[PDB]
Amino acid sequence: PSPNLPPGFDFTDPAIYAERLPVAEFAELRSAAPIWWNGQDPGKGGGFHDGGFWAITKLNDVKEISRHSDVFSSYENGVIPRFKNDIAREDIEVQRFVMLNMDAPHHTRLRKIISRGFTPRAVGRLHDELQERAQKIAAEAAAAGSGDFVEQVSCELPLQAIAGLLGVPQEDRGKLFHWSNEMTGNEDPEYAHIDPKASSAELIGYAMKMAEEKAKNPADDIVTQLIQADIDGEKLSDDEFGFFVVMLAVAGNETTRNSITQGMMAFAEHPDQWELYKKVRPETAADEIVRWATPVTAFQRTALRDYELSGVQIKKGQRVVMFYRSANFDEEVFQDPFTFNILRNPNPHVGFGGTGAHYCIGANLARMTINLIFNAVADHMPDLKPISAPERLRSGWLNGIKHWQVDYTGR
Ligand code: HEM
Ligand SMILES: COc1ccc(-c2ccncc2)cc1
Ligand SMILES: [Cl-]
Ligand SMILES: [Cl-]
Ligand SMILES: [Cl-]
Ligand SMILES: [Cl-]
Ligand SMILES: [Cl-]
Repeated sequence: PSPNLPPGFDFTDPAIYAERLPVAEFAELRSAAPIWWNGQDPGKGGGFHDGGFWAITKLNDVKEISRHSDVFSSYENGVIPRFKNDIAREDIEVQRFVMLNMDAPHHTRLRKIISRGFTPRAVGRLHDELQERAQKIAAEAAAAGSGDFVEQVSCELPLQAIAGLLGVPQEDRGKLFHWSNEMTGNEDPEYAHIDPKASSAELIGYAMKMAEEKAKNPADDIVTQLIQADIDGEKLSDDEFGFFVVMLAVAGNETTRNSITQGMMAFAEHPDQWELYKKVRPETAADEIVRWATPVTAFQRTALRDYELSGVQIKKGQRVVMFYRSANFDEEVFQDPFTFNILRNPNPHVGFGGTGAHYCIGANLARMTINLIFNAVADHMPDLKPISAPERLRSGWLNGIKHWQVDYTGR
């Protein structure tokens, strides 16, 4: 039988996510139609005009699609499954200039080069400065007494991690943070005036100036490694560095922010886990927070050929949308998925995507950011208590929290 969903329900409808996560609806698909055609009416496809997509709700199917990038393309339609309904096709395709929306072999070459920026050593070199910054963030928020946890706790450390990785001098971090904040959320009325196109252009201009400067004066950052030729002359051109910086400014910011906000929401809802976190400070917490938060609800692929997936014939040209928010609560993979368990180990969540060519290169930087900020929160505001309900972001594919009023002193 067909799944018990309202007629015309669209799992990428931003109007849903402005209010809630459609948890019951995803669970109904997993039970009754784990691969399900999500029809979309004319003009209501969020920028795609193909009649709908296949909703992918099971973790094993998300992994299969993610591993078979030879069939399931990121380039063909990009990986973001929802824009404003009137977005020009050319503005979707301009996103093919970042690694996330490339197929092999172009993706292979870029990822090999960019690897230089995300070596364990390079990320580990940011540990002590990010730890110092996390403690300062939490101390300053606790001193304010109460306020918006998103803005006073969750927001700054992911941005400082971007700045430290790129070696952005302190006097430039204000403008870098502004550009990065202008990239996300434009379907929400609170951000109706942001201009991601103009921000991206300014960022490219800034980043190409930086590439030209750092080739003269190599510095203790990843930039020197990215633009230095190897034995075979491989390196980012200045404009490719520009597109990488756009990608980093975009990717490195609000998904980690939202994991922090939603991790602390989870702790407010599960006091025994908060008590246990404060005592043991287990770094397994970061992965359970990312599973619980699933900051990217969904990314899509496009089939380059007919492909049979778990008994369903996907046709060439059709989109498949990987609902990480569903897969991360898959009863066949997780023991008690709706239990928040900061000791869950192993934790094979797909919050950073399915394993494969496009697996999040920032995963360990994200986990570090999360572990450092929650240690600082436990140190400086162990007794925080929510004051009022979170305000969610209107987005068809990002799970965002715009605002959350909290009493840091708990009294
Ligand atoms: C909790 C935070 C984060 C989440 C939930 C997350 C989520 C994801 C997901 C789901 C993908 C899969 C892309 C796909 O398969 O289509 C991805 C890829 C990517 N992430 Fe993240 N990410 C996070 C943090 C970061 C950070 C901090 C950075 C960099 C500073 C970053 C940079 C990237 C890049 C560049 C890719 C593309 C990799 C490629 O295409 O080869 N991400 N991320
Ligand atoms: C607003 O647009 C985007 C927002 C976030 C991402 C992202 C990709 C990979 N990892 C983390 C975040 C990409 C685009
Ligand atoms: Cl769509
Ligand atoms: Cl094309
Ligand atoms: Cl848009
Ligand atoms: Cl097949
Ligand atoms: Cl488990």
